[PDB]
Amino acid sequence: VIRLTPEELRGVARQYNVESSNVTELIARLDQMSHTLQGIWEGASSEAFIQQYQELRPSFEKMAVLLNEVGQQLHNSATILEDTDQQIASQI
Amino acid sequence: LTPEELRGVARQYNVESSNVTELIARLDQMSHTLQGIWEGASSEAFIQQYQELRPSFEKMAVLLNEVGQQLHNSATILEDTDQQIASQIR
Repeated sequence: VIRLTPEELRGVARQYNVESSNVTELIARLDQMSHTLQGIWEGASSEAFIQQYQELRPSFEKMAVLLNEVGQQLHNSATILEDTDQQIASQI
Repeated sequence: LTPEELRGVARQYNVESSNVTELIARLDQMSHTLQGIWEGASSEAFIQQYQELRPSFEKMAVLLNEVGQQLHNSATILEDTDQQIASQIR
């Protein structure tokens, strides 16, 4: 089992915030790709993609919120852990 | 609109498709790591949200790949149809 450290937690917090950014960047790119697709195909092939895409998009925004909330709580926990460790270390 | 245009758009869709798969794989590992860091109801609620959203990500990667394949398909059809037409007229 791992004896956890504040740097481990901050490392993982940064991954969560990075992946949140990757999600919204991806959605932005797919939003524009949808417009491109609308111009290069006829209406029905385009309408087939858009309806499914727009059904899934809100779950990507939910993922981005989740990953940032996790990132934030991991940073909070890392500060708590550093403090806990320092309290113990100082005591004498 | 040219087969070249279509192929360029096709690969954008294929790139994003694999970006989504690759993201899911990173988040899967991260979720595992997170289970080792925390316990208690707040962490359980976070993990249950990730599990609830994950299926949407798998579906998106499938959707994007299909579009990419179809754009590739279109490009070829147009290229070959145009070549055949050029031939006819000559």
